[PDB]
Amino acid sequence: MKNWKTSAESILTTGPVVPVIVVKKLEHAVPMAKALVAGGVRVLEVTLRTECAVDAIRAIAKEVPEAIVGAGTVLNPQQLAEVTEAGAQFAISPGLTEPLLKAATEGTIPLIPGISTVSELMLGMDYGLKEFQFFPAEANGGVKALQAIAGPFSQVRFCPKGGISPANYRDYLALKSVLCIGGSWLVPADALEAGDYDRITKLAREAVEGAKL
Amino acid sequence: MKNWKTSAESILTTGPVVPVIVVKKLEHAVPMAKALVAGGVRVLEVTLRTECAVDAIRAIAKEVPEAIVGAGTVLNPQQLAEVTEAGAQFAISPGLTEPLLKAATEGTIPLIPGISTVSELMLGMDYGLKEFQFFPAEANGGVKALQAIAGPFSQVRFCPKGGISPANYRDYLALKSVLCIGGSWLVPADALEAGDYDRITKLAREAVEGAKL
Amino acid sequence: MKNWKTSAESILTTGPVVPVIVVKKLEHAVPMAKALVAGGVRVLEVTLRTECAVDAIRAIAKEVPEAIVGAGTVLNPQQLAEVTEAGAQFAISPGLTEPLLKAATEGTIPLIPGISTVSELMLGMDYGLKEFQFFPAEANGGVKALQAIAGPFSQVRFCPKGGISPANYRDYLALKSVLCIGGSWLVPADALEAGDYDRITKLAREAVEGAKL
Repeated sequence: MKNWKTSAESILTTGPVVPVIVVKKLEHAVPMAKALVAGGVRVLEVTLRTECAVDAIRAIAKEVPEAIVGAGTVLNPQQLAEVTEAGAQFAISPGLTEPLLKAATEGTIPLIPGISTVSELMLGMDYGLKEFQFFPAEANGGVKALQAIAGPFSQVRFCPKGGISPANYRDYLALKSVLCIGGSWLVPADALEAGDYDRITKLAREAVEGAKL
Repeated sequence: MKNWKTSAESILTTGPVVPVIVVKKLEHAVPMAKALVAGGVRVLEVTLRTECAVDAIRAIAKEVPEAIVGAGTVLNPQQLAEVTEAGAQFAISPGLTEPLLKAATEGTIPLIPGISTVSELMLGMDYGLKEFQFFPAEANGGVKALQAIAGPFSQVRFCPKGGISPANYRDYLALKSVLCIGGSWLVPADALEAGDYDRITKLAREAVEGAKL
Repeated sequence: MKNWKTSAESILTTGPVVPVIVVKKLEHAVPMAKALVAGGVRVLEVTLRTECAVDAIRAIAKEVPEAIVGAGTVLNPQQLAEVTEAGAQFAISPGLTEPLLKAATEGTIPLIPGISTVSELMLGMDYGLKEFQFFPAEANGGVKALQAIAGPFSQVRFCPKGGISPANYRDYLALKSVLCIGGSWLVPADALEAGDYDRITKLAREAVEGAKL
């Protein structure tokens, strides 16, 4: 997009795993982001599912500048403008809509919207997008489904998310159309609340390592 | 909606089961609605799949005022206006479209549209809807798929329909996002053909009973 | 459509099988189209997946009067206008979008767009379409899924495509809503190189024959 400083592609090629974080206790946002970076993971998706989500993005955005923090669960222009003002570097949505796609493309940060069908993908392509999230990965039919959908579009790249785990993520990563995946196991809600940051750094390290081949 | 007397939520919380009725002979509409009410089921979805569907709705509307009669298979604004004039108290559609979503929200009765993807759900939410039908439930990937889709939306409630039976409906009912399900087995075409209204009342009773827990 | 000379229905009732052709070398377009016609197959879908796809359509369109050549993989109005100018008699898309449906319906050739959900089908019906492609057939849940989706729409007809083979195509053809299927096995990428057009004609013959009942 003529309006995006950083491309959606760069966001997804930074690493094989994008942690989908849920922050309960704002106080744990920064130490958490640092634990992940120490583990090799710098692209963080902070989902708008808690009251402090936006503040978490703003905090991380300024105290851990080495991290590329973004917003998750962006459902409409209002939230897009909100996380953009808070310092998010990218936004991810479980699905797409014209209003959201129109705000995104006129906005200043890349949006990587999720799709389940070829039509939704084509709608997204109508606005010039090439990077999408495949959601809910598993529910949509996993790897075989994605291969069927991706088939006709060589230039399109995806970030599968939904029911993906250490047990299956290499299966998605092995696809040509897949740049990375969305994993929510790098930050257990328990370890977060418990301030157990070493657990988090270990998970990230292993995630990254287990991605090779 | 500022234009809806009764909410879509009330329609779905009335009972765990919503029978999806197909009427081929107008003469059986009233005696059928009464059989279901006698069995504990008062929310009836009369699908626009037969020539007498609308007349069936109008008849039930006055012959059985204890029943909340609605229309099913509403595909466009024309049919919405039609069943609304005939006395339908609610409308259900296998899918959604902006023309239909706009029409419904300006209209006077609640529309509970079906969705299969997050994008379709988000389009529906753009018009303020919170109650949707999950169709075709099974074909879309059943309970696991619905859980994936529902996940990001705590305030949204569904009414799964499509391939649901006595054998699996408690699985859907057990979900927090599910208020009720669409069942088409309460009115066996035959039973009706053989005017076994007692068969119908028995099925309804059992359906309701088998829903507890 | 008031603007379409030939209907989308005629395109699909011409034969039980519509070959989805991939042409890499323009020199094989005409001899190939003739091989298929000799085998009984006259409706050809030349997919826009190679540089010479459009030239192949133009060549066949003028060289082989006994066939009905169309374009496949049409993703937007630009390509629709392009294949229309090249002589395509119909266009097929893996999905649908309002820009494409609007351009198509204002255009002069029938578009048979693919769908996976009821909503996408309803969007297509909003523009007056009745013939659709079911894609990706298998990935969407095959015959059971299609039956679920087709159910509420008696007037709608489909052309399943995606994972369909000589092993399952009669299963789809057996459905009342199905007029024909998209098969990509009538033209082996190999048969083209060695220039074994007889192999192609044999496959077409067998395809047609194996469709009876």
